[PDB]
This record gives sequence, C-alpha cells and structure tokens, in this order.
Amino acid sequence: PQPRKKRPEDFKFGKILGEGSFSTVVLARELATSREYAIKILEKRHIIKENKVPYVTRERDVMSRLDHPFFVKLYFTFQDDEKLYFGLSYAKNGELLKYIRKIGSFDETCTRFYTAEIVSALEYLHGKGIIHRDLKPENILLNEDMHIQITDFGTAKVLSNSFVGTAQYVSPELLTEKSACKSSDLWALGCIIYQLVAGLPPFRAGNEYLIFQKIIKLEYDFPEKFFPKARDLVEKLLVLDATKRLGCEEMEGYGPLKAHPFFESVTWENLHQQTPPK
Ligand SMILES: CN(C)CCCn1cc(C2=C(c3c[nH]c4ccccc34)C(=O)NC2=O)c2ccccc21
Repeated sequence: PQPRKKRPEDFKFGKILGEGSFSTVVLARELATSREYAIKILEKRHIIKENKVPYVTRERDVMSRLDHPFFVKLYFTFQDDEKLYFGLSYAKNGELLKYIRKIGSFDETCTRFYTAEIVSALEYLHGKGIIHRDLKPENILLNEDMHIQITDFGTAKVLSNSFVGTAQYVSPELLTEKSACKSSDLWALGCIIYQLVAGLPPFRAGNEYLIFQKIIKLEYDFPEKFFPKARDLVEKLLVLDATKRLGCEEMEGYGPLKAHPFFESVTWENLHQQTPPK
C-alpha cells in the first residue's frame, strides 16, 4: 500500500534546470512537504513518434532497481493526458563537468576521491548486471554534500547494441562490433580519470569522425606532470582489447581494480561517509 499517486497540482514548478530532445527537467517544490525535487517531464506523443517507449520504460525500470547513495533516486512517477513525470533527487551542486571547468584540473587528493566514488558506484551498477552506456562528467552530479550522484539512465542496458553515448567517451569496441558491455563503462572511466587530472578528455578533434579515428588507433598522450600512479591506472583502462581492462571479469573484476596502487590510501567500505576534500 503506497502513497496516493501524485499529480502536477501537488507541485509548484520553478526554473527549468535543463532541456533535452525528448524531455525537460524542471525544479519543483512539493506543496504538502516543501521537498524540492527535479521532475523530468517527457511528452508522450513525442516519445511515441520517435519510438522511444523502450527507452523511457527502461530508464524507469532501471532507476527503480537502484538503491545506493551514489545514484540519483527516483522517488515517484505519474502522468497526465499529455506528459510523463519522474520525481528525481535534486543534486544541488550541478555536474562534475562544471567543477572540472571551474577549477580546471583536480589535484591528486580530489582526483583519487572522486574516481574512487565512481569506481565504487560502477561496481554496484555492474553487480546488478546493468551498464550505463553513456557515462561522463555531465552525468555525474554532485549533491549538497559534494558526494557524487550518477544519473541519465534512459540509455542504460540490463544484461541477459542500438545506442552510442557521447563521442569522446565511446569505446572502440562500440565503433567496430556495435555492442556495449561492462567494458564500455570502464573505458569511459579511464577517459574521465584522465579528464580529472589533465583538465580535458583524452581524445579530442574537430568533428566526431576524427574523434572516432583517434579512439580506434588509441591516439592520445599524457601531459608531462600527470600523477604516475594515475597514468598507470588510465593505461590499464584505455586498452583496445576490451577483455583486458582492469575491472572486467576477464581480469577478475573489481577486486584488482580497487587494489590499484593509485587507490592505496582509499577506504572503500564507506566512501559515502567520508568528507569530500574541499
Ligand atoms: C547533461 N545535462 C543536460 C545535465 C546533466 C545530466 N542530468 C542531470 C539530471 C538531473 C539533475 C540536474 C541537475 N542539474 C541539472 C541541469 C540540467 C538538467 C538536469 C539537471 C538533477 O538534479 N537530477 C537529475 O537526475 C538528469 C536527469 C536525467 C537525464 C540527465 C540528467
């Protein structure tokens, strides 16, 4: 016996946090409780016309399965005659990409802390047989406590090859076999760790085709003063042979990955309870 289904009038919608091709996320305050939520609004007709029902269904069905501090929580859903509403946690501190730009380049203490939270959050995701398929700093929010909260699960996939995330994070197997697996998220991770230290992602070029070209030839390099243990880590994630990436079952999973020297001082059992380095 769950709470009465909620409805638009139960809210006071405010500013639009963002707009996508198929949806709009708007900050709303629930009148009855003063709770502030990020409500994602999708227009049924548009979804139907562009054949996205499988995607909206999936996004909903994945988020309902997640119950972990490093993921945006789906509190509720409801719909009217024209739209679909998803009540989501409202991460007050924006996205990780904003910070990367804002401060430019993370030092080692922050690079290590944030990477760890991400590794820790994927281990959970991948433990449930789910792959994100579009991991990036824009999709890794920061709550008011500055801990991470990953979102954007519409493109996710539950295990038992129709999508491609953002070009600069696309794995090479995705560009040759047309099929993503856990490996693709580990590749993205490697890219992100590189981006935290260097200030920018590893593969960059004038258009997408040129980016894809670099990815499959593994064409990138590290700056001169890139933390050595971080570099080593990235070199073990950005590996063309998917089955040889730290974290993959073929490489014996997250045990080895979390054991990397780069994470020597990390206490994995409760990152959520530690204080993020300011
Ligand atoms: C990449 N952009 C457009 C924003 C970051 C990605 N993103 C944030 C969010 C979320 C939040 C956002 C938090 N700030 C935002 C600004 C623009 C759009 C969304 C948000 C939020 O508080 N909770 C979210 O789930 C989100 C939800 C579904 C799909 C992608 C989402």
